[PDB]
Order: sequence, then structure tokens, then C-alpha cells
Amino acid sequence: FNILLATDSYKVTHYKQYPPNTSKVYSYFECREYEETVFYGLQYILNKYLKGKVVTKEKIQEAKDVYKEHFQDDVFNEKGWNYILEKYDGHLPIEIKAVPEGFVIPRGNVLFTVENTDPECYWLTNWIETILVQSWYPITVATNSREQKKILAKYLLETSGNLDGLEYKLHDFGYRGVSSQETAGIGASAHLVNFKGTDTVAGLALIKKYYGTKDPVPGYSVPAAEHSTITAWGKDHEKDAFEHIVTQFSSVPVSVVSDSYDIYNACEKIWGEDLRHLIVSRSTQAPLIIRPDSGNPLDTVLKVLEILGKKFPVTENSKGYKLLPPYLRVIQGDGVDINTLQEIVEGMKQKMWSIENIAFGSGGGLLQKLTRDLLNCSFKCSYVVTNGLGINVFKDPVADPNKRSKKGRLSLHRTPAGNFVTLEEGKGDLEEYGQDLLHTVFKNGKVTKSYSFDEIRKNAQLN
Amino acid sequence: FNILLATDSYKVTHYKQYPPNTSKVYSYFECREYEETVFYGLQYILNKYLKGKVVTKEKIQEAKDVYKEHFQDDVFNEKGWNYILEKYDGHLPIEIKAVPEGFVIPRGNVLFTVENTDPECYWLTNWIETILVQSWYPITVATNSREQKKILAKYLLETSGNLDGLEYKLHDFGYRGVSSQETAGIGASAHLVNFKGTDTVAGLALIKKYYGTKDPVPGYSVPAAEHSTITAWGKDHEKDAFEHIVTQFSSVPVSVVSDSYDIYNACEKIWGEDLRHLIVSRSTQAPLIIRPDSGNPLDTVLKVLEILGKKFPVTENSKGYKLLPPYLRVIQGDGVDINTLQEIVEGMKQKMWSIENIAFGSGGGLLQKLTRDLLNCSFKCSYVVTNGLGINVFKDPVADPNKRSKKGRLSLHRTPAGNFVTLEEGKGDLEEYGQDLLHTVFKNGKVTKSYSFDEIRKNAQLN
Ligand SMILES: CCNc1nc(-c2ccc(NC(=O)NCc3ccc(N)nc3)c(F)c2)ccc1C(=O)NCCN1CCCCC1
Ligand SMILES: CCNc1nc(-c2ccc(NC(=O)NCc3ccc(N)nc3)c(F)c2)ccc1C(=O)NCCN1CCCCC1
Repeated sequence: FNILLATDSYKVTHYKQYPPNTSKVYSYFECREYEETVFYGLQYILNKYLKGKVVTKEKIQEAKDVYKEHFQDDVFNEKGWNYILEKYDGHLPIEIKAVPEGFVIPRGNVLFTVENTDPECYWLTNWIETILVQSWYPITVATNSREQKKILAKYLLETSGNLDGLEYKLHDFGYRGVSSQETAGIGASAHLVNFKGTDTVAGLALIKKYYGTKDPVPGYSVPAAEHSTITAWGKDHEKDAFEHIVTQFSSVPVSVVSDSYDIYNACEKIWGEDLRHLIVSRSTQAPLIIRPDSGNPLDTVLKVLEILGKKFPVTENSKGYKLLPPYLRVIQGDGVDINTLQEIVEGMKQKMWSIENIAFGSGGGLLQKLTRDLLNCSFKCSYVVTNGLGINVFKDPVADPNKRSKKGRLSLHRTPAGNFVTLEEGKGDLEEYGQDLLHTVFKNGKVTKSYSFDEIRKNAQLN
Repeated sequence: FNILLATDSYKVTHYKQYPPNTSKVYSYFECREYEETVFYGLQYILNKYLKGKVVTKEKIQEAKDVYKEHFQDDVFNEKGWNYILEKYDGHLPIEIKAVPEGFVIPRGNVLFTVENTDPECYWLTNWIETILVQSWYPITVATNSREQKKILAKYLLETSGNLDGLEYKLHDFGYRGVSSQETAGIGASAHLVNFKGTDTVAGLALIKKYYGTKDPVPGYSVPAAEHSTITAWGKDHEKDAFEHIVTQFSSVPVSVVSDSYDIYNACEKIWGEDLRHLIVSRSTQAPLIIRPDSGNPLDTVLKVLEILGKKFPVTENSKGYKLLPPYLRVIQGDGVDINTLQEIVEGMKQKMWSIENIAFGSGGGLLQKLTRDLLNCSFKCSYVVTNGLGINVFKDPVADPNKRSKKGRLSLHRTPAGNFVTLEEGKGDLEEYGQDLLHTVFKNGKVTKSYSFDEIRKNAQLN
């Protein structure tokens, strides 16, 4: 990895565009204007890409050679990068302040700030904007995942009277559905801030190395079938496949995809009749989890439950909602996103089915179908010092008032009512709103403050 | 990187689910049912993750330790992995056949197949589905980018009479809008299959290391401003910032963001009057490229062109369309996706503006706002050998006919009319449709056939 080649191309030419005699460039990151966001992911970036000796004589030469052809011109700041190598032994003379990870903050507030600690490196601040802005991703995955948990908690509480098993109702099925291996790990780790279920193995290793947990692992899975393990037996032998699988995993929970040919026939005749004896004998610690995987998500779930309710003994919990026996559950993992999840639990409640009967799996909807525009994640310069005089800078496009950026030195505070407020123009300097909530997390090539994955989860809890 | 920890969790348990006495598992990839797709990206995966010695005693132990806790049970196939380590020195006993990279194939055709070469490793075929399926991303980026080139080619030819500069009309602005550094490199390289302009530097190194070009680099850029380099001068000094920037880059093309405060005032008064003398003097090889970055994309472009056409000498080309002077152009790089791009060129044409005047920049829309569902990318088992007998495998969900998979051994052929057809059930064996277009690209831990980035671009050319 070469940090000199890890920025938007045009940033290579910025050192020749700022006003002469500029000694400081101060910038901040915010989610402009999903009313609250979970701040998570910065720590990973600081350790993997920004800390330690990130500049070498060879990295400078390589960058120079690429840029010469890329621009068909010599515009690369070789002297500037050589200064960092010689003066700081390749360590970045930058200071980053940020809100603690796992913190849930309302939109339009400063989440972190970046600035240079050496006047010679005034151009460095925005050089690293590209790398830091990518924090939008783990922030968005964690936020959207937490919003789904809110919906699940509401309906589970209404239909059951408690939140037992909540942290297991949204399972990560997105490994193959993301853009890369690195994204898989970052995204899966962000989802684990809210839940404990994942099949995206890559997330475990990331958490262990960059955050850490008291427990051996932060996420869990159970044995389960895929279409290949069912269909390989032959069209006419779906029953033999089911029987063999549940027998191989008879003492632990097992998820079995049942829509290979006819989900309704499988539920009613196969599980419901032919193999019913191997199901009602299962332990409460090892239920069979039926998994449909096609058709209209809501219609399929409701019909599946109606069928099962007629083949198995259902009870009525204390809230008046129907409950399948303890050795039988369902997981809907097709076409699930924040919107369809809401429709399903609502539809279930209307038909008097408890949310305890179901769990949801989500792939593309959880880890891939998200953009930097969802939460309006933005990085902008708000303050500079030129000729020894600091000025508050900002943008304010006429055609879009929402793109208006904040001015001057920023700080985050608690309001008298216990809410959040971002003070601009160095006003935090006045002690009218108490202490600044941001903490220095990076300074001159070193990580100065960190959080365990356990603290992050605590910070991200629901009210 | 540990391949044993690079799969969907449940696949760790599949070796106990296949029918007993199974010696072969054969699977394929396709974009079910954007009528044609560009096949690209597999080579990167084969070299980075699948080739050479991918198994060690340490990797086996590491995987075992993680899985024991992840599943809270011992279900890991230690024996299976140890067999590969001792017998093939950690090399994968697998064979992958694929259509040449860059090839343009219609939907619903086999793109690549996977199978085990050793009977003991029948479970390996689908273990690596997760890694291989991620090819959906570079395939999708390349396909979506090519479809945008088609729109541009159509309108440019209509308004200008030719396609000069077409390969520079869609620029990659997505570096910060993607989910990770790795994705950035993959996505940027996929766009470069169709165009020559990028600011996502990461793509260059990926191409050079895994594919290669005759030229030094495959992508180019020009110096340009960002809001920070304009706003840092102070609200009242936007003109000073502009003057300084175009003067620092007086002999090469230069892109200048002009919507900091008022894009329309900037075009008409600043560029149009105050600094008009530094513009009209510019060389045809170094034009000023004005860049709006806010407001309704179509309304903004049209209004900017109307303003410029009144402050600078416009000519009427041989097609009757309006053309700005050679030292002046425009780039719309906000809110650009496949849909808005089409609305812009159509709006420009109705107003009699030539497409020569403009280029487009795209970030999230080009590299992030895409899913595995866009082209219905799917990997499925179509053939197995059990008890020495081969059988055709497939799924056919009752609620979704579109989810039906192909059966048996597959092969891709040219039709008599020069189109494409995928033969099922080993019917390719009969020599009725000529030669199979799929080639062995990987076998037993070695890449057997590779393509240069130059061949790939050639294969992906527009008709
Ligand atoms: C409603 C089900 N409940 C739960 N389901 C799961 C659960 C269900 C399914 C899968 N996997 C799966 O479907 N794999 C397919 C797949 C995999 C990858 C991919 N890419 N695509 C598809 C899984 F990993 C976990 C876990 C916990 C609970 C839960 O409630 N635990 C708390 C219960 N607790 C206290 C009471 C006594 C028992 C212990
Ligand atoms: C209509 C414009 N035409 C062209 N524009 C560009 C072009 C325009 C703008 C930018 N960069 C930019 O806006 N950067 C901002 C930015 C950066 C990152 C980020 N994340 N966000 C925003 C760029 F890199 C390239 C290139 C070639 C042509 C073209 O036509 N060349 C071939 C014709 N040419 C041949 C040689 C003789 C003269 C005629």
C-alpha cells in the first residue's frame, strides 16, 4: 500500500492552488441535514493506512513515475513528501479529533476534524480526505442496521412482551453480494455493532485485529443448507436430502432451504408429514429453521406460517399472538431490506403471528445497496490560516442550500436539555456549553485514543 | 489472507450434506434473464486469491480455532483440507473454464464453470463460490459503463458527425464514494475497459499488476480544483482563486469548480467578463473546463451553456449544432448516473447544443450504486457424479420461474446467425455448434491462460 497513490488524482495538484503563505488547512466530516447516525469505522482506517512510517524514498519515486504518465506532466509535490520523510521519519504531521466510536449522533453535527501540525504540510490535510471519507461506508451500514433493529424491537415487544432473541433477528448473508473482500470485512463488522449473527467470516478477523472483544468471537452462525446441497440429491429425492441433513445436525440448530422446487409442498407434505417425526423430537436448543428463498417476501412468509400452523401444535402467548413449537422456526432471507422488513413484521402482526417465530437474513440490502448520499456524508474545509491570520471558510451553492458547509473552528457539545449542538467560529472557546466532546485520536503518526468493540456496542445500544 | 476463512460460514458445513459417494460437483455462473454483459474481473481473483500454495498447517489450525467458537461446535473439515496440503502441496485441485475477458455476452449464458479434479475434493467446488461470485462487481461496473458509452456515442455522432473524444466523455470521480480501497481499485479498472479518464488512482496499479498495458498507464487526468482550493481564498476573493489557478496551469487543460457561491454569477461575470482575457488566450490543447457541482443536473447544464454562449463566440457545426470556442468546455459531475446522463444529452440536443461541448463525471453512480441484482448474477450447481453416475442438477422455485437454473454439463457456442447459445446436458459433445468458447483459465493451482488489458479493451469495443 502506497499512501501517495491513495488519493483522488486532482489532489496531487492542490498544493499549487491554495493561497500563498497558508500555514493551516482545517477540515471536518459530517452527515448533512435516518435522523441519527452511529459513528464507527475511523479506528480501522487510522491503524491500517495512516499510522507509523507511511512514507519511504521508494514510495516517493514510484508515485512520481506514475503521476508523470497519468498527467503527462510533472506536477507531483516531490519536495513536500521528502520533507515529511526527512523531518518526521515518514510519519504524518496531522492531528485528528473525533467523537467516540459507537456514539449515536443527530444529523448535521461535526463527527471528526482534520488539520496539519506543521505549517509546511498545509496541503496534507485534504490529501487524506479520500481515505477518511470512506468512513461513510461503515457509518452507513451500522446506522441502517441499527434502524432495522429499532423496527424489530418494536414489533417483537408488541407481539411477545420482551426482547428475547432480538440481537439474533437480523443475519448477515452479504459476503458474496459485496464489491470486494475488504468491503466484506468492513461491512460485516459494522453490522456486528448491532447484532450477533453473521455468515460473512471476514468480519471476525477485522474486529479482533483492530478493535477487540472480551469474547473469543463477536459473531455466530449455525449449520445450514444451500441449493446445491439439496438439488445434488436429484429432483425426486428432496426428502432424502432433508432427512440426511437434519440427522447430521440433530443436536444443534440447522437452517434448511426449502424452496428448491415447491416451498409450500415442502412445508406441508415433507416437513409437515413425511419427516414430521424427526422434527417434533428436536431439542429447544436445536430447532429446525425452515428457509424460504423466493416469491413475494410477505406473501411467502404468511402462507408458510399458515401451513405450519396446521401441521404443528401452535400456542397463544400472553399477548394473544400465535407461537410455533420451540423446535420450529423460520428465516426469510430473500428480498430483505429496511423497507420490506417493515412490511413483513406489520403483515405478521395483522395476522396475529408473533415476531418470535421468525428471523431475517439480508445480503445486498444490508451491505451493498447503500451510498454516500444516503446520509449525505461530506468532508469540507472550514478554516485556514493565511499570513498568520485565520479565516472561516465555507461553500454555499445558490441552487442547493443543503450543500452549505459549516464555518471556522468546530466543537461538539451537550445542550442544557442533554442534546447535541455543533459550535462554529471557535465559539466553543467560550465555556458556555461545557467541554468539547471530540477527542484527539491521531497525532503525528500515532493513534492516541482507541475503543474496544465492546465499548462501541455499548455506545450503540437502543434506548 | 486465509482462504479457509474466506467463505460464507454455512459452506463450512456442506461437506456433510452432499449425497454420499459423490465424486464430482460441477457449477456455473451466469447473468440470468442491459441485454448484454461485459465479462471482466476473474483474472484478478485467480491471481490474488486462488493460485499457488493457499493452504498451510498454520492456516488449517487458525480456521479450526475460529470455527469452533463461531459455531460453538466442531464441524470444520480438517481432514479434507489436510488432504489438499499433503497431496497437492496446498494447491487447489480445481478446474475453471471461462469466456475470454472483455467478451460481450447476452444475458442467460454460461460465463464460467467450476469443478473439482480430484474425487476427494467434491466439496471444494462450492467452497469457493463466495470468492468467485464477487466477480459480479467488475462485470456490472464494466457493463454499466459500456451502456453509458452507447448513449454518448449515439448523441455525439448525431450532433457532431463523428466520435472524436468519446473515450474521454465519462470520467471516474468515485474514489471517495466507494466502500473500500480494494473496491476502488477493482471498480476503477472496470470503468477503464471502456474509457480513458479516471481520478481513482487505485485502478492504475491493479491493471499494471494483474493485466498489463503496452502504454505506461491506462488512465489519465488533468489538474483541477476542489471547493477547498477555491473557498480558502475567502468569499470575496473567488476571482483571485480562479485567476491564480488558471495561471498556474496555463499550458495544460484545467478543470475549475465554479459553484462555490453562485455558479451563474461565476460563468457570466467572473469567467465571462473579469477573467475573460485569460480564457480566450488559451491553447486548443489547454482549454478551461468549467465545472458546476450542484442544482438540477439538466437545468444547470442548459443554463450554463446559455450563459457562456452569450459571453463567448459560438460557431455552428456542419450538423447545425452549437459549439463553444476550443479553449472552453464544460464537465457536469454531480448527480450523474445512467438515467440522468440520458436526460442531459437529450435536453442538450433539443436546445441545439453539440455533445462536443461536454464531458461527464460520475462517482457513486459509476462505482457504488450497483448490486448483484442488477444483472441477476448467479452461481449454481448443474451437474454431479454420484456412485459413478452423472446426473443433471437444477433448481426451479414454484413462485419464480426466473430463478430456474440450467442443467448438466454446459458449453458456450456461436449460432449459425453469429449469436450466442449455451448448450445444456452435455449436448456440446455433439459437434453441431462448433467449438466451445469457454477456455480453461485455471487448473490445479495454476493460471493456465491470461489476457492483457489491451486485448480486453479490444474485445469490449462498441459495434
Ligand atoms: C428465529 C431463528 N432464531 C435464530 N436463528 C439463527 C440463525 C438462523 C439461520 C442461520 N443461517 C442460515 O439461515 N443460513 C443460510 C444462509 C447462509 C449464508 C448465506 N449467504 N445465505 C444463506 C443462522 F446462522 C442463524 C440464529 C439464532 C437464532 C435465535 O433466535 N437465537 C436465540 C435462541 N436461543 C435462546 C432460545 C433457545 C435457542 C438459543
Ligand atoms: C469536454 C472535456 N474534454 C475532456 N475533459 C477531460 C477532463 C475533464 C475534467 C477532469 N477532471 C475534473 O473535472 N476534476 C474534478 C474532480 C476530480 C476528482 C473528483 N473526485 N471530483 C472532481 C479530467 F480529469 C479530465 C479530459 C479529456 C477531455 C477531452 O475531451 N480530451 C480529448 C480531446 N482533446 C485531445 C487533446 C487536445 C485537446 C482536445
